[PDB]
Amino acid sequence: ELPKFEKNFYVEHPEVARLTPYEVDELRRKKEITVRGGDVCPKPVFAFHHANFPQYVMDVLMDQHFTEPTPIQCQGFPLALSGRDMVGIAQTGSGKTLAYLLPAIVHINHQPYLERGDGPICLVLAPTRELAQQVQQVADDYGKCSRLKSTCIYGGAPKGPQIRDLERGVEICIATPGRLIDFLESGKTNLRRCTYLVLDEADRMLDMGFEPQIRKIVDQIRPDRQTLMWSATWPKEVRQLAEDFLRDYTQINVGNLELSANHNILQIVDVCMESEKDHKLIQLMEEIMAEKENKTIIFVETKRRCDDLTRRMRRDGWPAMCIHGDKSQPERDWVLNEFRSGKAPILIATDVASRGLDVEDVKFVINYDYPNSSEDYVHRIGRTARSTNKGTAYTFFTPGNLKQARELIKVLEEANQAINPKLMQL
RNA sequence: UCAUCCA
Ligand SMILES: Nc1ncnc2c1ncn2[C@@H]1O[C@H](COP(=O)(O)OP(=O)(O)O)[C@@H](O)[C@H]1O
Ligand code: BEF
Ligand SMILES: [Mg+2]
Repeated sequence: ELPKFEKNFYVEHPEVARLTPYEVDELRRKKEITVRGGDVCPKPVFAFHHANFPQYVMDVLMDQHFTEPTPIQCQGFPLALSGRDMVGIAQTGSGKTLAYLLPAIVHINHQPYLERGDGPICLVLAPTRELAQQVQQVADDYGKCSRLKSTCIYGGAPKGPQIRDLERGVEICIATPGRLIDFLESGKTNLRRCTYLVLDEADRMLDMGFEPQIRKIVDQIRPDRQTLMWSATWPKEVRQLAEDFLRDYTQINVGNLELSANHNILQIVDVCMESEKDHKLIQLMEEIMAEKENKTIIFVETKRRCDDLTRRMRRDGWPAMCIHGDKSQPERDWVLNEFRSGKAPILIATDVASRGLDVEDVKFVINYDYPNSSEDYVHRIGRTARSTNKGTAYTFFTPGNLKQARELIKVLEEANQAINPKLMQL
């Protein structure tokens, strides 16, 4: 007794249709694409015009001076445009956002118009407020010359304007889970029209803190929806759990199937004692801040250490500001915007800034504290070397971090990085 | 630990 709908909007372009099985295999080999699943996977595309996006989307793309789709776009576009459930795993900074947003636009464009009272057609869930806001900004860039309406549903901002967006009608909603659950409970929106569901940073969204919130939301979406999950990491602990939210899905990987970092990052690991970190940070910042572009993110383990380090650095004269979950949302957005503009070129952060954020010209990531997992390491260092850029990561590793040493060495080896002998000694 | 509704 539910309304019928379509989700397959894909026809192979003739240039893709006429690829031989050998040419398709060589395309996947050269782009390091692996596909797994029960149904035959569509061939990868290799040019944007193979996707038959609307002309206004092509104009924004051709603006960006992208010369070709990234590997995850090459395989993700035709899978998503074909209406398939999918998990897309690809390196940080490799274009996963447009891999799900552009097929969302195509999906929306083929659905019946929104009538007053209708909820969103596309829902994208993200683990942090700033990431949700960033994704909405990308969506609006590509739907600017269309009649597509978006909103960002997230905590720490006034409800009024969000409620008015939902009441007027939005085709795409980007949300963090808490505020969305709030609005769903009180009937400020509903998911009766949601047929395209994206979990960005999906392995984070399926962790112990988020999974009950995600389950509460996704339980309200029709099971014949299309579900698309994306991340740079896919640890064993979330894999069978993810299948609770997927039907007849295909998994795409780019690069190594094990945990791996973006190979455009120069990864440096300094094995030292906890007491040596502050002196070594000052030495490092003295070298970094004498360079032309010096935009740097410094990651620490706790909100308290974030505050303490920022206070100490600002007193020593460094133009540093911090972002963490105990700051007000206006202060969080203000600090991130000053970092984006370069007015505050040093950002000190908890893991609130470890995933998804795409900031122009970050040249250095410093792990002042090694993170809680090697997956977090891969996301943190991926704040640099995004798109066709390189960058550097510098990590302080203490004997207290020993239990993480083996997994860190494997990541370094997979990325062809030089291994500090003091690290291998551990 | 860190995120994630405080109206
Ligand atoms: N085909 C492409 N070629 C080059 N750069 C791209 C392409 N697609 C997207 N980008 C850029 O790459 C950067 C990282 O994209 P993002 O979607 O944030 O990465 P991910 O989600 O994979 O970590 C963004 O600035 C985006 O504009
Ligand atoms: F993996 Be991208 F950094 F969101
Ligand atoms: Mg992303």
